Parts: sequence; structure tokens; C-alpha cells
Amino acid sequence: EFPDYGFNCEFGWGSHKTFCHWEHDNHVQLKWSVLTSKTGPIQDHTGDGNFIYSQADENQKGKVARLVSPVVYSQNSAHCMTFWYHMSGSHVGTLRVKLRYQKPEEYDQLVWMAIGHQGDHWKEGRVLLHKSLKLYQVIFEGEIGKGNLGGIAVDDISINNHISQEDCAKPAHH
Amino acid sequence: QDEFPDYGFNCEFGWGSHKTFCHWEHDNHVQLKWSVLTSKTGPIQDHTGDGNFIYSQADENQKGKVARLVSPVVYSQNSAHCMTFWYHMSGSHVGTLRVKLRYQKPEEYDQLVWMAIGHQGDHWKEGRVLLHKSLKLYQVIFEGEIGKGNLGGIAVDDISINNHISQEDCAKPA
Ligand SMILES: [Ca+2]
Ligand SMILES: [Ca+2]
Ligand SMILES: [Ca+2]
Ligand SMILES: [Ca+2]
Repeated sequence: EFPDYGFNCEFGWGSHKTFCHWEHDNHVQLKWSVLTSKTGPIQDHTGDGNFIYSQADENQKGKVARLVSPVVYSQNSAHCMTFWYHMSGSHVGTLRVKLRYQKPEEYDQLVWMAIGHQGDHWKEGRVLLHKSLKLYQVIFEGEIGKGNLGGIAVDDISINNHISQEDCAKPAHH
Repeated sequence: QDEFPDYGFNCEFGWGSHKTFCHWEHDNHVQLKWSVLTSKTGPIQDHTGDGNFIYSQADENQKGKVARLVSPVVYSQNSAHCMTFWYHMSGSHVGTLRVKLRYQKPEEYDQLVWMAIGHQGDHWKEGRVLLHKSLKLYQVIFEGEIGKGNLGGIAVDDISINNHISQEDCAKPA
């Protein structure tokens, strides 16, 4: 199959919500919720209904949640990170992917970003996890929008693919 | 006129036991056909969607024969379109992949516009072909020439017209 890197996450199934080996960042005010949704317009039909969610809420506007991956095995190969996201609504918020390094000190490098409405359906995002001797973790950062309908969903984060490096990158269409 | 791609041209080849060529058709004058496979195991899969794809197996006994899949008519009188697709060609003798434009009757002819021969890499790659503006209408052909390889084959997936790529960006090394 593929090596057990501990990196992938579907966020479980109906009788089991999980963040796998990912962790909530303790430098920010909110965290991502794991939902099981078998109703309404945002669902995980392929994976028995579980995803993470950052609800738009004018009262929480501009606070962030950050989910932080295990350290990426980045030394021999690059990886293509794929994930799915759902950002419907004009004030749904902002989703950023960052690479967190340790060594000058701990700092974040912005590599992917989607601001506001992206469409009324799930979309595929991809980010190349470049080869690097300097070690890093991946961060999914949800910034709460002012809308009062919906929010940012993310699901099915994976490096289990054989996608060429040059074609990996799939930015947000805004 | 302007929504034709989603009427059978754009094709992911279905999902699970829904195996489909959308509105693409087998050329019947030719000996072999492409097959739709469901992603189960092995290194060739539509991993990111858990989806289907098309495949032309290498087989030394059919070396040099072709399977030909023929698109619906492209409406090209008013504009060019960027067609993107994915392909997987691993093995020195995996065969040859050709994209042709078959211009409409009378005075039908086939114009070759994209060809890959032999080993391209152990991973999915993205092809791009600019479907030029033309008064004479045409169909796109995906043509798989059987390699003499004993393992593997040419896989293709996720053919689409993407009108947000400009003509200069409708190209590899990009
Ligand atoms: Ca899921
Ligand atoms: Ca899913
Ligand atoms: Ca597919
Ligand atoms: Ca795919």
C-alpha cells in the first residue's frame, strides 16, 4: 500500500470522531470541530459523514483555529498533499495552509489560501510538501468569517497518491 | 454553445460501479477499446476521488494496434478551449498516447496535436492541449497504442475543458 506516515485523516466515521495524529494549536483562540453530517448541503458521502468545520459567526469574527500535523517525512521525497474544502457563502471566512518550521525559531510559511466564496460544492486543493532537510509540520488555519450561514469545511487530508511534483500544486480559484 | 463541456465532454469516467465514458464513443473501425476501471489496488488509481479511470493494457500480442475514444463535437467557431487531462505511462514499453482532432465530414481528417511515447514516470501527469478556434468542427480523439510491455498500460482520467486557463498558460512547462 503506502508507508504509515501517520499524516492522513478522514476524521473518523459515525461512531468515532477523531483528529488522527493532528493536534490543536495552543497559540490561538478556537479549534476546528469534527462534525458527523448526514444532512444539509455539506456532507462526506464517500467517508461516512465526518469532516472538520469552522462555523462563520459574526461574534467570533477573525479569530483562528489551527490544526497542526505530525512532522512531515520530507528528507528523501516530496509529497503531494491533497485535501477537500467547502467554502460557500460570501462571508464564509478564510482558509490558509502553512508550513511551520522550527529553526531559526518557530515560524509559519503561507503556501495556500482561499478567501471568501469558492463555490457551492466540495473542491480539491493540493499543496506540494517539498523535500527539505529542515523539518516542518503542516497547519490548516481557519479564520472565522462574519457570515451567519455555513462556514469552512475541510476533509480527507492525504499524501496517499502518485502525483508528479510539477503538477501537484492546485491553488484556490481565489 | 457555451455550456457544451458539461453535456458529455468533461469526463471523470464515473464513480464505483457507475462506469461511464460520458458522451465519448469508441471508434468501431479499430480493433481495441479503452476500458473503465474502478480504483481498488495497485499504484494506478484515481486516489484523490476514489474514482474511475480509463486504461489500455500493454500486451505484446496486440503491439501497435490502437484503442480510440472519440469525443462529442467541440464547438470551436467562436473560441479556443484549454483541454486538461491526466495520464499515467509507466514502463519503457507501456505504449504510445496520442491526442488527435478529427475534423468533421466532408473531407474528414485527423490532426495529431499531442503524443507521448513510452515511459513518462511512475506517477500521474497532467496534459494540456489548446483546442483552437475553427470554422470546421472537430472531435477530440484519445488514442492508445498498445505497447509490447508485459506489465501495466496507459491510463487516462479527468478530461476537461477549463476556460480559466489562457491560451499561453494552456501548455506544459508552465
Ligand atoms: Ca471524512
Ligand atoms: Ca469524501
Ligand atoms: Ca476519475
Ligand atoms: Ca484524480
